[PDB]
Amino acid sequence: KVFGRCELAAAMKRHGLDNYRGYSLGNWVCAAKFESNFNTQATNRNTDGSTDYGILQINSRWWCNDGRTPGSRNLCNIPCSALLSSDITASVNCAKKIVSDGNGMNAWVAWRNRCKGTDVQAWIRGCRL
Ligand SMILES: [Cl-]
Ligand SMILES: [Cl-]
Ligand SMILES: [Cl-]
Ligand SMILES: [Cl-]
Ligand SMILES: [Cl-]
Ligand SMILES: [Cl-]
Ligand SMILES: [Cl-]
Ligand SMILES: [Cl-]
Ligand SMILES: [Cl-]
Ligand SMILES: [Cl-]
Ligand SMILES: [Cl-]
Ligand code: NA
Ligand code: NA
Repeated sequence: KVFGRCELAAAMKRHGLDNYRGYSLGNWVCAAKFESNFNTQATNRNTDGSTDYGILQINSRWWCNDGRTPGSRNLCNIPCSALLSSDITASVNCAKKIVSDGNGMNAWVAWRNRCKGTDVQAWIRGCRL
């Protein structure tokens, strides 16, 4: 599924990401835009041979099992394919674990490089939330 911007904002708010560990909703929408272009089916291979899955590009090195990432962990206890669902529940719940892991949203390289230090409230401007 390709979400609309405000559609995703609303779904992420429903699931309690608004100010989760202090990150306002615009941070999460910004991260999704640059990670997946709001497309749940996005996959991208990393240089280390791991793959990133779904709307928030969650990586198989640490977080999900895709059966082809040697020496990897599965800390969200989920098949990676479940992160491609039109239902974002598994992605959000896993993202909550990642962002609590010590480095905040800096875990998402696209957030650090494209969202951090910018006016992220722009990403939810005009949305009825
Ligand atoms: Cl929308
Ligand atoms: Cl957009
Ligand atoms: Cl914030
Ligand atoms: Cl915001
Ligand atoms: Cl790729
Ligand atoms: Cl497997
Ligand atoms: Cl694996
Ligand atoms: Cl393969
Ligand atoms: Cl594990
Ligand atoms: Cl959803
Ligand atoms: Cl933090
Ligand atoms: Na990416
Ligand atoms: Na894994």
